Amino acid sequence: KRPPGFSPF
Repeated sequence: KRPPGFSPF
């Protein structure tokens, strides 16, 4: 769902 390169947590 979230975009590419999303940070952890």
